[PDB]
Amino acid sequence: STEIRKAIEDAIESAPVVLFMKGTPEFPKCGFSRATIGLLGNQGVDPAKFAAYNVLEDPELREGIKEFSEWPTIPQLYVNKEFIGGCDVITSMARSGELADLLEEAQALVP
Repeated sequence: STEIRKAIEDAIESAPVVLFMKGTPEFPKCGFSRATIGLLGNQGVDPAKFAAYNVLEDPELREGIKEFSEWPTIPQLYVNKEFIGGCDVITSMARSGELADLLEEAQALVP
């Protein structure tokens, strides 16, 4: 819908690093959403350059981001408006070091 597409665009432009997740950073849903929040914390992502949105109680946004990203699972990471991936990709990139490089180059890490 017009509203959902606008919502998604607004969400992804709201910060250099954006996470669609189950729960919130304060109350993250156990499982892959909480793990991914912790992973981003360990990476040193600057909270001032980060935004997260809870799809867990927002069925329209949940379905919307899955269609938009062409990816069916949550959480999903966007950096500078680009889809980076769901959890497997995020975690793999963290392990290999591509995530750190990406976040550094996006100037999204704490000083």
